Amino acid sequence: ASAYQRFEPRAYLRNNYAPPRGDLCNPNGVGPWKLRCLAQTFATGEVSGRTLIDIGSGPTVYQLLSACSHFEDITMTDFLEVNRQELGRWLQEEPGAFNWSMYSQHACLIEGKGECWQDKERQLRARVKRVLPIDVHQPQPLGAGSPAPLPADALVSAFCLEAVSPDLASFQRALDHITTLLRPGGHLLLIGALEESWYLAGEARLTVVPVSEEEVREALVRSGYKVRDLRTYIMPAHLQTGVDDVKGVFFAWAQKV
Amino acid sequence: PDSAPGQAAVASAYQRFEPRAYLRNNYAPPRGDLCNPNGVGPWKLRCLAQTFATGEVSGRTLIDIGSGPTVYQLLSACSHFEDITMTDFLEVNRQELGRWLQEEPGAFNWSMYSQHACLIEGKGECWQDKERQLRARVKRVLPIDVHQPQPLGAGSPAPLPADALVSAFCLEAVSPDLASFQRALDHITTLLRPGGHLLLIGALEESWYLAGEARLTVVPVSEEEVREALVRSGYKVRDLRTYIMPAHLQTGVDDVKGVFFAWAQKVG
Ligand SMILES: Nc1ncnc2c1ncn2[C@@H]1O[C@H](CSCC[C@H](N)C(=O)O)[C@@H](O)[C@H]1O
Ligand SMILES: Nc1ncnc2c1ncn2[C@@H]1O[C@H](CSCC[C@H](N)C(=O)O)[C@@H](O)[C@H]1O
Ligand SMILES: Nc1ccc2ncccc2c1
Ligand SMILES: Nc1ccc2ncccc2c1
Repeated sequence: ASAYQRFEPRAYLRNNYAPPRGDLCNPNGVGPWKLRCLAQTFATGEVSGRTLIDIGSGPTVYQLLSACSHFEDITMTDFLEVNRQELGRWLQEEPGAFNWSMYSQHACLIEGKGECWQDKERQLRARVKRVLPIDVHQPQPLGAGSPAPLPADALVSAFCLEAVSPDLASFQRALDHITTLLRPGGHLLLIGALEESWYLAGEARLTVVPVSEEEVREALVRSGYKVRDLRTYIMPAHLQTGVDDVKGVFFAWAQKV
Repeated sequence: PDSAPGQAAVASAYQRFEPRAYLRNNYAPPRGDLCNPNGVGPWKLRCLAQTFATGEVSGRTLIDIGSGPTVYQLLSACSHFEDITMTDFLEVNRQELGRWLQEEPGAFNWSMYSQHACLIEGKGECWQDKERQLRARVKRVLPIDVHQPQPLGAGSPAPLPADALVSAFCLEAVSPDLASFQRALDHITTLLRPGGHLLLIGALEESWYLAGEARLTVVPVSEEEVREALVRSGYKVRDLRTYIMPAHLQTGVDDVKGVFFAWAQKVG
């Protein structure tokens, strides 16, 4: 765990969200795939409500671009202060903010509603009410008197759980922990690395539990979800860059029962 | 009577035309605000996009008539033509384009327009790809004078005759009056092959617009005057639509009351 105290936000953003993995121009890349999964799911009109919490946001906002038009109250979270500050810099249009515009643009493209990317960002910035500390290893990840409206109508979490868990069972428990934040009948969108064991964030080398699609499925079932959808993206050779050993990416749409 | 005097006045007036001020006036916000779907920028792009989306306007060669310092008018066109000719009377506009072609930072930024075009064409094309393709398909930037019987001159570089023409806010902006406008339409029609297409966009009932120090005189035209001229020139009008300029978009940079878009096909 303590490895996360060397985690450099800018290095992680560079490693994953700048070219080559950050090139959205190629439709077969991982960036467009992730956005596509997010957009298609909300376009169904079945993931809706008032409040949403993003679990382990890190310094990234892309995972909420499509979500933001279905939820008026959004809570972003991370274990690290540096990440929350990086988020704050973008949410407040402060200096040095990461440029997410290509992603906003592509979400607008994919969604096909004719929306300009600036409106999309305006709405996202406006519906994120708070950026809060969080530790999924804790039975109450948000703590006791959290400002976050609970229970949430929906959850999003991308590349958090497996990346904070030494093994399957720890992964399963963290899942159990965040699931308590979710209202019954609510929805979870879970995104994560498949069969990954490490990734780099500057000086930080993080351990990851290698999970499979079937393991992810079973974990959700054991937690009280019906899996509405689970798709896999296989990482092409050209996006295997030395920043990690991720083999593929899973997308899960789960509904708490 | 005789065309020299007015054409002389026009040529004289454009010696003061400032591309940057014009770019700022029409293509930066508020008129350059692509977020409001009711705005004129989105309408113009939408007219182009929808027309090319029919699949009915295709071929090898396209000529843009009176390009000025702008490229937006070719964003949807560029996927349908291998060879694109851009053109203008003023060297300064041609250099402006040269600055965009070379992908210089000093160039005017059209990326909002590229993105919006990508957005409305609905193929999930990224804007850098659209731009890269426009830059590849523009084979030449030429001097042009629409008042000349041979607008491009004698033995021009352009592959003649073209399969399609585009022209935005040129003819009316350089014609002291209607007969001048008609003659200009007639002159550019000689560049188009029979059965070919002209996409014509322009200001309605405009008598002046500003380009820095230069204050240019425009012949005020109606939709019906536009239609008749096209018929008069040997076209069938396939589409003619009108945008009424919203009050909030009348900014003192001109007295334009509306914009027209004509899709016309040359009889032959
Ligand atoms: N014990 C813990 N509980 C909850 N989140 C944690 C955690 N330890 C580390 N994290 C956060 O988990 C994130 C993994 S990477 C950020 C993923 C981001 N959501 C995106 O989609 O790319 C990091 O931000 C990290 O700081
Ligand atoms: N005699 C002439 N023949 C052809 N084009 C001319 C001309 N005199 C001026 N022009 C060009 O007509 C343009 C009018 S402004 C329109 C520019 C651009 N097509 C747009 O859509 O914004 C200017 O670029 C001007 O220099
Ligand atoms: N460790 C990570 C985090 C995010 C990713 N997104 C796409 C592909 C691989 C990824 C690895
Ligand atoms: N003189 C001009 C040139 C371009 C325009 N585009 C939209 C509206 C008015 C316009 C006037």
